[PDB]
Amino acid sequence: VKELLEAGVHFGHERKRWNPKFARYIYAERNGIHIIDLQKTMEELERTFRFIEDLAMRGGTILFVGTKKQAQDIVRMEAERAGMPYVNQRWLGGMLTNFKTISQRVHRLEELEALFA
RNA sequence: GCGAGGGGAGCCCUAGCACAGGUGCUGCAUGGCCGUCGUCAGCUCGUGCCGUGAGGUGUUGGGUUAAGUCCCGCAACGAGCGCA
Ligand SMILES: [Mg+2]
Ligand SMILES: [Mg+2]
Ligand SMILES: [Mg+2]
Ligand SMILES: [Mg+2]
Ligand SMILES: [Mg+2]
Ligand SMILES: [Mg+2]
Ligand SMILES: [Mg+2]
Ligand SMILES: [Mg+2]
Repeated sequence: VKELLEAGVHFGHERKRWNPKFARYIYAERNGIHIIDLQKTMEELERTFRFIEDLAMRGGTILFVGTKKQAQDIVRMEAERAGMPYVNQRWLGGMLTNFKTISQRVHRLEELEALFA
């Protein structure tokens, strides 16, 4: 039961601050705000979830990234509640593209994890 | 070797020979050691990112220190010669 739970308080967002390539997903500009098409979210939802379903059961990994302040914390809840990785404070340059190197910092962390206890 | 002592074994001489010797020149052929900017807060590298490219970013910015000293930020994340 997704559906009207979306209308819940989760439809529409910003205004005249838009990217016009996002025009297809918009239902209207009621009250000078861009109300995003409720139901197209649903059509995008299943397709997405289906990719996650597949990815999940294949034992793969999602990386959760929310550094904007309202998401900061609700990201680290759900990611831990999924045993998945998350990036929370700052996205660093090349966490992915220079992974090997940024990894060496994980490597260092648990050398110091190893000198507290 | 001879029972009557001649054969360049050390050693020492003179006569030749290979050589020694040169604080003669070139610090603009050099090593090394030194002076010097300056004990000044700097100079870089790896990988990533940006640029057709030289290169850039990091090392800019805000605060702070004697200090590229530390801090906060940040397409950078770290490191090395320095600083201490
Ligand atoms: Mg950062
Ligand atoms: Mg000279
Ligand atoms: Mg010299
Ligand atoms: Mg001279
Ligand atoms: Mg290129
Ligand atoms: Mg330092
Ligand atoms: Mg300074
Ligand atoms: Mg010192």
